[PDB]
Amino acid sequence: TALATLAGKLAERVGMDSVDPQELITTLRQTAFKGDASDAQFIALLIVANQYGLNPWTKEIYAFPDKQNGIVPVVGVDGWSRIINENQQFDGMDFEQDNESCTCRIYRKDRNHPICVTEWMDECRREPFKITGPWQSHPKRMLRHKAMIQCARLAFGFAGI
Amino acid sequence: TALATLAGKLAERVGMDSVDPQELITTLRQTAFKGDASDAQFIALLIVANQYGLNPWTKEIYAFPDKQNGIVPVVGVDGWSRIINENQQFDGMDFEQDNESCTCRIYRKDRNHPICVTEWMDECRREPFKITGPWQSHPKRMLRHKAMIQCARLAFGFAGI
Amino acid sequence: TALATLAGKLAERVGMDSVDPQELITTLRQTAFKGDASDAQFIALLIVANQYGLNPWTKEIYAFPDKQNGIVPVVGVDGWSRIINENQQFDGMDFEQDNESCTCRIYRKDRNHPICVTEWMDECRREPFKITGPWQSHPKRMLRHKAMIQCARLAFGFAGI
Amino acid sequence: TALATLAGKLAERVGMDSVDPQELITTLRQTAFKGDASDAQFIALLIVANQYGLNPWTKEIYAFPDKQNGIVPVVGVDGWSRIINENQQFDGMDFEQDNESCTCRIYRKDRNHPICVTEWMDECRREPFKITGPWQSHPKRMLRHKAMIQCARLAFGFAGI
Amino acid sequence: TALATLAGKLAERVGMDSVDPQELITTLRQTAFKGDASDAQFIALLIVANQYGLNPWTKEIYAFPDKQNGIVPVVGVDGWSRIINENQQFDGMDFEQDNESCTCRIYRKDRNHPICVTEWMDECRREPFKITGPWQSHPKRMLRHKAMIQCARLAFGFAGI
DNA sequence: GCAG
DNA sequence: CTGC
DNA sequence: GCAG
DNA sequence: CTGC
DNA sequence: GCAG
DNA sequence: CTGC
DNA sequence: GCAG
DNA sequence: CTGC
DNA sequence: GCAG
DNA sequence: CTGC
Repeated sequence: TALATLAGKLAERVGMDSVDPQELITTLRQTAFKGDASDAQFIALLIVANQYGLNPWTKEIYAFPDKQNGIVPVVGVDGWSRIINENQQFDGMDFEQDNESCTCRIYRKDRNHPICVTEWMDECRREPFKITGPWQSHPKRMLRHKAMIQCARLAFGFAGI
Repeated sequence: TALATLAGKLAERVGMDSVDPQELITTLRQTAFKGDASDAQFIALLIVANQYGLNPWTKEIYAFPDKQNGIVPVVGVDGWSRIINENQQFDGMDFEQDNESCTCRIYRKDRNHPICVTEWMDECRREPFKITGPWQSHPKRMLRHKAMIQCARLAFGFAGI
Repeated sequence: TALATLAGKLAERVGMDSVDPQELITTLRQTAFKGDASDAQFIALLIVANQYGLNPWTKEIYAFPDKQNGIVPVVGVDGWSRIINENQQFDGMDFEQDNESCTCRIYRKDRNHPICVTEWMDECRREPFKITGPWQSHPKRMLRHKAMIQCARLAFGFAGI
Repeated sequence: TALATLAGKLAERVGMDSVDPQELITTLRQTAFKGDASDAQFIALLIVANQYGLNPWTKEIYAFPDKQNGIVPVVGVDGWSRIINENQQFDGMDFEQDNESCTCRIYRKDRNHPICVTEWMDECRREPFKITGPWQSHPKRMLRHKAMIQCARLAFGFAGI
Repeated sequence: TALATLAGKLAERVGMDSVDPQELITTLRQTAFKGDASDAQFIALLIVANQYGLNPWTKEIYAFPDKQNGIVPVVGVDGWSRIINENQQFDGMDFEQDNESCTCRIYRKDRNHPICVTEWMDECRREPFKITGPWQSHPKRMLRHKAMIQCARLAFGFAGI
């Protein structure tokens, strides 16, 4: 039942009145939950994403199905990129990199002291699946994503969201 | 049903009253979704593009059909080019390039510290399909597109859109 | 009974009216309480998390089932990251690390004297379970989490929350 | 009788109306009083914790059952960490440590003279139970907890709480 | 009779309406008076603690049953720690220690001259009972408690309480 | 990763 | 012209 | 740990 | 393409 | 002690 | 993947 | 003396 | 995992 | 003299 | 665990 009013209201938002809900629900469920996902897991992702204050369609927040029908949420690089950019006290940021590490420093206008975090590649890197992943094809970008996330967890966090 | 009122209303916007909807729907579906695409995937692209705040006809945002009838969205260089240009706090940008890297730095009026990102060609470049692509015929432009996108993800993101 | 109104109200918050509560309750219970958990233990986690002033869905606070049907609460790195960031008197922080220790110093605007704490790896590190954990794959990050928590216990604590 | 209205009111505080009180009371009793505890000992912990001005669910204050059905209260490191942090005259603190001692000095804004206390490990350390405790696995942290408590007993105490 | 209204009112202070008073009275009597104590001795401790201006539940003041049914009051280290900390004229304190003595000096804002007292271990120390006491396991702390008490008797006393 |  |  |  |  |  |  |  |  |  |  409830997924048909969600699919309908979302369609009505783009002016697409009177869709067949079943093919649309299925399409949308496989968009946010890539892979198999009970409707109970799909509606759980919608309420959890609202608790974080983040948008699932935009891929600001992911989730994957747990063993025994729970879910596991995962805030992405775009979720943290929202959180630091819609706060008025942010004052810019800078980075440093080499063959093995990345450093990221965040400044804010009210706080006198910048906050700085350093990440390390050989603990962040992942082995090839099975086969080729982004940790094989793009390593120097993939580490800089991780160092920004870890700094924004401390400089801002979820406080005020 | 709903695609015929979409095709009709869009036509009525250019003063083309009383079109035959079936040939127009087909034409329009193959414009935004290049290649085969269920109507459920086509109406999903319309609602997702509205969630990002971007226009599909203008190619600010693409999508491709997933395996098992989902979709995958892709914000293009014109989507980020909109997002940084319709924000009042943007204060210009500069670039640096060589045989192997591109750097892009974005300034904003309220933030004291510029934000700067660097991209690398030999991880961004793609192998020839099958046959000749833009990563064969235009490499020095194709990298500069990637470095602008990656910087605009951090300097602005989706915050306030 | 009471879990069905909780699951319902939470769904109504995301606009998902008239869900089947049983599959949703089960999904949600296994999200916050990973593993087996009586409904009496699940409702105990909800009231305890409110007493700390922290959110369970966001993983700011965990709990695990005790022997003889109690529970054990555990404030996480995101719980302390909230608490120091939603307080107006925080004035930034800095860190120091090596092969064996981490130091963290917290400043505040009203207090003249910074507060500083040091942690040590060979007492904080954990042995492999059974098999590979984060204390095997990520040690230099895992220690820095512990040193921030221990400092924030003294510089702020639960005073005013 | 009275425990069912306590369990009920606490549940009503998290919006969980109409719980079965018996499983909840049992769960809660085993949370605050770990181990066996008469209801008369459980309600005694609630009134004593109010006299100190501290919260039992948060583990700011513990108690254990006496021989002949009394109780013994124990203010924890988080109880003293509350008491020094919710007082306006606190002005920061500093520490010193070595192989055998810890010193802690507390400053306050109105008092001209700081107050300083020193603790010693070989009198504070405890022998292994029966088997491995925190006085085996974490000694350098476990002593620093004791030195802060002992200083805060003199610099603030219970005056004004 | 009177103990049931005391136990009741105290419970009503923590919101525990309609307790069985007999098990609660017994629990509370054995908390403040550890060991056997007539109800006449228990109500005598309550009125005497009010005359000193100190709280019995908090262990600011102890008592023990006399031979021939009197009582003996004993102000503790927390009773003196209250008395010097809730007085506005206190101006901090300092200590000196060695193998055999402890010195404590108290300053106050209105009085020009600090007051200083010295204690000695071999007269303060106690022999083992029967078996191991705090005068065996913690001697350097146990003496510093005695030197603070003796100084606070002269620098403040009960004047104005 | 989708640009020409 | 491609998507784990 | 989820990015391309 | 993965989750203790 | 619970993070990835 | 763990809790005296 | 109760912390992890 | 402990309390004279 | 009663603290842990 | 103690009180002349």
